[PDB]
Amino acid sequence: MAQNNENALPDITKSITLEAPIQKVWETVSTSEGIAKWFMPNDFQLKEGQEFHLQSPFGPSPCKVLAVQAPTELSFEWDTEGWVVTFQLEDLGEKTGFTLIHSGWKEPNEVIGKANEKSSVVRGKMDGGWTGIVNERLRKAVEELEHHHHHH
Repeated sequence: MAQNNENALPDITKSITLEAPIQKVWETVSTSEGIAKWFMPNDFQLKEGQEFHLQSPFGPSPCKVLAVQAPTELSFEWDTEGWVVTFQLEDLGEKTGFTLIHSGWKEPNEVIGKANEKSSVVRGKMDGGWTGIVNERLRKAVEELEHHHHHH
């Protein structure tokens, strides 16, 4: 717990190899449905810069894409706290290596702020959260879509 001080969600790297082709993972992390993860489907549009970020949205602001790279890299900013996530696609044979990158951008606070008031716990929760979420949720969205699966 000594490492956790001044977090607000810093750089978190995760990598998980999906049993799907690179094109299927790409649509899974570049379509409205896949990005929503079926957890509250938003009508997210893949734009190489949907909105630009300068100030911290005090007024209700949605998720905005920073830059979208052609079936290789994806970067978007979700202003709920300011979670900027970047996905990367590694070309493998028979499978695709998905690389998750999490970086929080807003005012560098020690805690995220409003979503949950704690830093160390939120960090630990994000570790376990992201690992489980990106693992099976991407894997399911690339192999199928949804039916009946309990996710945390």
